[PDB]
Amino acid sequence: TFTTAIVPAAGLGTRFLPTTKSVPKELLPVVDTPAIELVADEARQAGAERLVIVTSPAKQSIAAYFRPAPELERSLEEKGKTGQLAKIRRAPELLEVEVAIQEQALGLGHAVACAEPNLGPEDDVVAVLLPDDLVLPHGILERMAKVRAEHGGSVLCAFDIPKEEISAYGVFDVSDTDDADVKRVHGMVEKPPAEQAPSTFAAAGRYLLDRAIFDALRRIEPGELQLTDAVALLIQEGHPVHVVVHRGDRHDLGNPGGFLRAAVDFALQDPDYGPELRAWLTDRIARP
Amino acid sequence: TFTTAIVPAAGLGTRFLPTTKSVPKELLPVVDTPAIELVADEARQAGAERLVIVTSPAKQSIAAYFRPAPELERSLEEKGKTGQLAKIRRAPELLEVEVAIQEQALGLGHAVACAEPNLGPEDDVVAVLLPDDLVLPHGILERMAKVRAEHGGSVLCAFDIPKEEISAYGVFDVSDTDDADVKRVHGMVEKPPAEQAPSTFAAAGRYLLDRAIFDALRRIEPGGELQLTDAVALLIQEGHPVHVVVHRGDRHDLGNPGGFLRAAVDFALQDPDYGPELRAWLTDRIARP
Ligand SMILES: [K+]
Ligand SMILES: [K+]
Repeated sequence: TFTTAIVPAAGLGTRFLPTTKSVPKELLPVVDTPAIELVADEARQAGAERLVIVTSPAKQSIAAYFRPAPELERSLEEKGKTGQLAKIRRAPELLEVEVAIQEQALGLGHAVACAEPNLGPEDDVVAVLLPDDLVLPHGILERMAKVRAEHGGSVLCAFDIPKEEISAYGVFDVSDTDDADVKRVHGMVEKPPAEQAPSTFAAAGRYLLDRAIFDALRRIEPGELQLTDAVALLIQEGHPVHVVVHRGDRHDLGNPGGFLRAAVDFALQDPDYGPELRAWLTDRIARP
Repeated sequence: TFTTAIVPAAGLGTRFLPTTKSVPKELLPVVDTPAIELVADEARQAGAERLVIVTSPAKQSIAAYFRPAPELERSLEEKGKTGQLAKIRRAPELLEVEVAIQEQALGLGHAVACAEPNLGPEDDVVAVLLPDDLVLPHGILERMAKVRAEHGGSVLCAFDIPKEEISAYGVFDVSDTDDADVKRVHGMVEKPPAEQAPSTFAAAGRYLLDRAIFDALRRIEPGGELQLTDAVALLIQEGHPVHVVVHRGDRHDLGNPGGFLRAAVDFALQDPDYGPELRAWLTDRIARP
């Protein structure tokens, strides 16, 4: 399977201004843990050995997150904070992390293209994880790998969303396969009204891209490089593209509202917070 | 009244690990805005002209937050994001900001004492705001300034907490004044059990300290930790007036992820961009594990 996962992390996160003026969006805590760690863990569990984070020069603190912190570790160990200590050791031990620095945030297609110098002869396919999407539980990339193994080519991800709730998404035009959760991708429609939606399958931020994507990204017309256009070009030129339908849960960290739903969902499942938080929420929602 | 506010911000925020390995606790967003902004804004609205942030070398980034971002401002203006532009211009425009470097987090008293080099002749009194306490609405420091005007000396802040729920706090030993929300401070008891708590007045993280505190912090015995309560006790013993104002409004505690989330939810429910959707989601969510 794939060994390299790419995380595009170039965008400011304008919905979290003013905080994202100074703090990388991908380091914001979900309860106590940054999304960059959550997606790094997902990638590792799907068998990534390497993570290529694409970011801006201002967001290099992301890199330092994945390096050991000797003094802090020694301090926690001396206080007997074994739980906090394990929690800080987790991210640095997940995988080999590299940062591809992109001077200007010019969109997702450009961010993926800037990862190409970090790839090697073994990278026939790369995983891509968008860090604003949490796809739960872990394992969507493993299902996508099964599809790559059977059909070759590239693999996308979809959420199954009713046509009347889908108009914020890219929506796949598809044909059936022998697996109910796997479709062949014919195209994508951006933000269709319900009556024009070609399917209930909404583009989700997980990919297994064949190396052919980099050539496709070089040959698309800018106007910012759209990854969808590069995928559309591959489909034109006969490259197989399938999509796996995620059936489980998801969170959207793209704006504070979605971010808070994720943090609350996770905090309610944690005994350090859950019971007291549940009691507080019960009363709080009964008043303005 | 006071012109300099001091914000102690030297501690890691060990309860927010692993995030605070890389992100200063005081930059974490409440919905979209960091605590450091919320306390700078409070301080400005109480008439501060200057902010002295006490932090470690590794957390100097807090300072950059208070510098303009011309390129970002331009890009927001060109997209017609006038709301977002206003939101990023706010913190740099609030007041003059300085940082005092405290290589080691030796505590609150140490932090306050490391701010003294940033004071000038006109700083007879300083405000101190702990960024983990949000005291709502704005205005507690103005109430404390009234007390300083009447009695001189130094002024603390308390929440009114039942004795069955107060044992996590420092608790004041007090006497009455002619104002029901103003007490004379005799002393403080650290984390009393309910039956030993001398009052229901729990120490909150707002202060108006007379300059005398620095000398007191120089004369008290170190742990090299410098306990601020020991410096205030020394002043009390030496006849320096110390009163406390009882906050009657709301509060949030950003000291741990649980109280942080309560703050963020409380604020998001009042924000039309998020409130209605969030409230409907919460309604369903709390009805299941
Ligand atoms: K962790
Ligand atoms: K999406």
